[PDB]
Amino acid sequence: NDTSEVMLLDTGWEFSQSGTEKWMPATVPGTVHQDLISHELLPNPFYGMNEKKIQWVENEDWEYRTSFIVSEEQLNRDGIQLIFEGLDTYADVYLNGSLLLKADNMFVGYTLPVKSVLRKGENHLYIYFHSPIRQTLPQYASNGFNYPADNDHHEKHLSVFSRKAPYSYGWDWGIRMVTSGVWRPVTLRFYDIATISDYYVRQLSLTDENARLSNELIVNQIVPQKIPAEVRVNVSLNGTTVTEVKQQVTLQPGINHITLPAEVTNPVRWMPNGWGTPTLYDFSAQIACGRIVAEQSHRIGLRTIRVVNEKDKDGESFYFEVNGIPMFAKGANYIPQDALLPNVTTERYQTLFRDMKEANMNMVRIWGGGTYENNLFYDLADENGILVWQDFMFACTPYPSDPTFLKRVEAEAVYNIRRLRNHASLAMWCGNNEILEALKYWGFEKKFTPEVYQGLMHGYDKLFRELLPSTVKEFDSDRFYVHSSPYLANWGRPESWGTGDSHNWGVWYGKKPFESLDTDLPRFMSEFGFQSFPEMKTIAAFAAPEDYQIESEVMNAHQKSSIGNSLIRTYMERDYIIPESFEDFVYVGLVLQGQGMRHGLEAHRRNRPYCMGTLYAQLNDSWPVVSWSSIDYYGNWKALHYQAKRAFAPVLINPIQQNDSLSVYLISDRLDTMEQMTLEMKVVDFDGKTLGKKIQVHSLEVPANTSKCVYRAKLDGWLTPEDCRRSFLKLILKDKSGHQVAESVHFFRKTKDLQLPPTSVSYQMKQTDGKCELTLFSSMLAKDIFIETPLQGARYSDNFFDLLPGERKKVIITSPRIKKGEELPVNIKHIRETYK
Ligand SMILES: OC[C@H]1CN[C@H](O)[C@@H](O)[C@@H]1O
Ligand SMILES: [Br-]
Ligand SMILES: [Br-]
Ligand SMILES: [Br-]
Ligand SMILES: [Br-]
Ligand SMILES: [Br-]
Ligand SMILES: [Br-]
Ligand SMILES: [Br-]
Ligand SMILES: [Cl-]
Ligand SMILES: [Cl-]
Ligand SMILES: [Cl-]
Repeated sequence: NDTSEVMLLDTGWEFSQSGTEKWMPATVPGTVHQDLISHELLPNPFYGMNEKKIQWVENEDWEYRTSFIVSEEQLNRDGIQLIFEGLDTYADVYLNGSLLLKADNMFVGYTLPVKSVLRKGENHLYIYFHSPIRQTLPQYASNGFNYPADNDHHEKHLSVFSRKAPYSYGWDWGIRMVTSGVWRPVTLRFYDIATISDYYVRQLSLTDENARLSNELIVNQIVPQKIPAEVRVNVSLNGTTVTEVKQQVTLQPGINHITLPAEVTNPVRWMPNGWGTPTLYDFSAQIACGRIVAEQSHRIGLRTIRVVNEKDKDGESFYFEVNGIPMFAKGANYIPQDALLPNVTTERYQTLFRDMKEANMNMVRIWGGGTYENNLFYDLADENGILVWQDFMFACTPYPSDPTFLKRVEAEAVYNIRRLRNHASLAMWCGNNEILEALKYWGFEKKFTPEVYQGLMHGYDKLFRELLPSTVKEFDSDRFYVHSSPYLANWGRPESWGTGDSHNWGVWYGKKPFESLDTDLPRFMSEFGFQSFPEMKTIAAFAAPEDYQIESEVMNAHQKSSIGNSLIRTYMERDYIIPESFEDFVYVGLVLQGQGMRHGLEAHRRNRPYCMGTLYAQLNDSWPVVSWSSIDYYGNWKALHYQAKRAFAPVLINPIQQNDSLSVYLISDRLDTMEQMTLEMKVVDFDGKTLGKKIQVHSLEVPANTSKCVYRAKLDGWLTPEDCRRSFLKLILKDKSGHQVAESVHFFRKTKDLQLPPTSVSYQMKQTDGKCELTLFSSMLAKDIFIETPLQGARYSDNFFDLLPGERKKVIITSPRIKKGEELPVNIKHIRETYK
């Protein structure tokens, strides 16, 4: 780094309910809710009916205080800067009798010059958080109408007035915890001469032969004199200098703009997950005043990302081109990982990225009702090769567009754009989630006067068609912006499906069968989804045995969608026998969500290039709840996660059966063509015996980045209705020499129509520290087996798979909490067991 010193204001904090004069220890970064919980002043907010029991917190004001020492020597540094990375939300900040700041935007980092107010010895920092509810009640009263924000779970929809995480007020998968606090870190920096307020590595061009960069620095000089300095940029890879440039300047008091070109010959490109290595250069800029007074570095990925959104014969395309190659996007919508943001640990972020990488994903949407994520989130996306689609934090309701609200939004857009624009992973900006769809199709025209509706339509344009796009054009001029997701397509209107991106909620809200995903195709799927109850160990975190019915108060409850638990039963009944026990119903509901959802994922990939991506709703959960998530709050992979992994495999054999006939497609996202390939298939009954003979299709090629049909056959004359109920299709793809590159299994009937034999999955266990190895055997098919353990967060090599007749299967379960001796409890479930 440089000669500055940083003091972390992360200890010795206390908090108070205002007007009580009672102080208790606090943890910062943190939240009022966690501080109370930690003194047993709230029940577990996630347990039972306890949501209503914690609401009172949002009606109180909350105070925070800390003290720190400053030395005579520190006070003699040229400048001293206090930085709040995050204040939630209406925060009056006092230091040593000075009001430093009236903060009003959760999404903004505040940098404050404090030398002239600090004192040798003890220094006293106090922060007063006004209730976001009481702060905005007068605002609402003056408004004359209630914004149609159905996700804001209160009679008055105050959320829209505050630049605060929309989901904190509730959501259709979320608990209401309208929290407050110092949500990101506080630092004091003691420094000489200047600081680097911004360092932007702007890529000018990239070819195989050369990368041209422009290093753009904003330097804030704090002393009264003009100061000769040399600006230096070092570009290194893996600890070795690649290129180095320097510039003489004389820094003036105040802001200085410094621009140094640099080039990297024969650059090593950053590639997305599945296409190579996510190579990151180290770019370091230093200010040297004959000592390095200031330094700032960024990890930089050298790549092009173009979003192609052009009129074509099919409507309007919507796809991503990476390093000149169209890349079919495979991923999911990401939501905040906790009701209480500072509770989400480094480990939890690293684990989530591991989950995305291991599921073969190359894209995550940071959906617009959460937060602009922390720097760590983006750093991990950079180093895992995952593209980031970044919504601005507007979701599902129109918002105000008065001048002072828009000045607030402008502050947050400039802050986060400059914060995020150096990440290799950042791929596009999206003005909002679902707001134009909402304005057009959600029945507002009957909920408000014409003049108010006109006001809302004009407000939409001010923010999402003017302010936000101009801010991106200014500060991130080479990145794509689109005003809303979905921008035109609506799920109820087939005429619009060829136009940009879709949120197909035909499945779920429109009750369409999963098979509808085969015919109802988008140019890009930015949302589609299906709910499930999480597994029992998670339920046991939030419900009691008495509450084990699909619509008791508690489940209902932990159901926040406008049609809920009943829909899960409705869909289940189409394809499965509904089990009589709750635990069995939970198991099949996981299998259900997995099988139906992967059917869509497959349909989207199969239909490339018409469709160029699929991002399911949703990756993750913020609390224990029944949701569209593929990984529950405790990090347990649902069926859907293993199925998404399978559906996103770089090479996939996709058998698709419709109108009593089978097609097999070979789908590849590899960058190289596969030549001289052999598809081989056979029908095997549930006892292990082959029906007929092996079918072989030789001489197959799988070109890079294509989906292609290689086999078709009518069922009639091949299999009888009886066989379709009592066998499966095994499929394998192999190269010239017989090496297997891909396999699949196909069933010819719905699971409820299968004549599944009673059967026992036996296993042998070899348990050590951290590790559990199981070998599973069944003489007969066991359908969609779930290997269930009580260890929260335990990870599995595979799970939610069919255990084929006779064919042994190795599964490894890992967890730091696995001890040698202490045999891991294991419960193996499968479909036939769920009914008599
Ligand atoms: O109700 C399910 C989803 C519909 N689309 C929204 O963007 C998302 O936040 C919702 O959870
Ligand atoms: Br200062
Ligand atoms: Br400053
Ligand atoms: Br200047
Ligand atoms: Br990829
Ligand atoms: Br952070
Ligand atoms: Br626009
Ligand atoms: Br069929
Ligand atoms: Cl960065
Ligand atoms: Cl009105
Ligand atoms: Cl099928």
